[PDB]
Amino acid sequence: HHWGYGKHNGPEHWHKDFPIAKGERQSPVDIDTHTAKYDPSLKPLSVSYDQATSLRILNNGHAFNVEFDDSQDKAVLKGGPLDGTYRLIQFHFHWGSLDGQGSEHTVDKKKYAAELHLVHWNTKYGDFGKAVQQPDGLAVLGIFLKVGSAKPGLQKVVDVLDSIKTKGKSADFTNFDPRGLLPESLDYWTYPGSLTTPPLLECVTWIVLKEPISVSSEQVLKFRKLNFNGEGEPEELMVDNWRPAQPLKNRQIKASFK
Ligand SMILES: C[C@H](CCC(=O)O)[C@H]1CC[C@H]2[C@@H]3[C@H](O)C[C@@H]4C[C@H](O)CC[C@]4(C)[C@H]3C[C@H](O)[C@]12C
Ligand SMILES: [Zn+2]
Repeated sequence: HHWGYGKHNGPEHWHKDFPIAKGERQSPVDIDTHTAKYDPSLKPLSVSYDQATSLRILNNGHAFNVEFDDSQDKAVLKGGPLDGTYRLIQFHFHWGSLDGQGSEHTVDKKKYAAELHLVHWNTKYGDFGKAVQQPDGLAVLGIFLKVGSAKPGLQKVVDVLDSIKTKGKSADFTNFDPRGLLPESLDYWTYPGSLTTPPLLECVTWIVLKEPISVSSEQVLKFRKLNFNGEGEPEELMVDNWRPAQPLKNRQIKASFK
């Protein structure tokens, strides 16, 4: 509960408060592209974000979260491996102190500079709190970031970060369109897993896009100016807020594409 990403409270320590950390379907994992099985029965993903209603952006001490109004079916994910309708509740990123690390999932052991998680919950469970207690409660759409050209749809996020530098700060963040964070292709890998921070609950259908988005060095540098700490405290830069790959155990990663 004082968990974090430091030497003394980072991922190797989490199991002491959250024993599920050593569970059978933990995330992230390495995606071995040459052992993932193409599944021609997997449907295309349906990302319906046209009516998304963003509300606020919050530094929670672990990442920054863009929150959405999820009291109606406004922005939803369907199709792919999913049965039913999953409502977008928030997105956040994980990133590194250096461009060669920061992603949680890896691809043939390659780490990307960051990873975007769009978090959705299965509406058949009524609310998010109930959903997280179900093995099929959440669908997280994971998108890799590499450093290159700027991502124009990211800039509105980058520019508000100065206003939420420290833990517990929030800012109004309305009318943000998450479609601007998607790559061209929706080809994906999918497997059953978990939340990647405590409480580490095993309630996630992971959908990880094959195609990374590119962001500029200036954009990711701005992520790295955030703070894990609260206002006025000694500065601890919010960097390397990622959990490393966990054992795949008895799971197969499926690919939507050959
Ligand atoms: C811990 C997990 C993020 C794991 C990850 O880094 O991918 C996140 C994703 C969605 C989060 C939840 C949702 O955003 C809704 C709630 C937001 C509140 O600010 C905290 C509780 C709240 C219930 C969150 C708890 C926790 O931070 C959740 C469950
Ligand atoms: Zn995450």
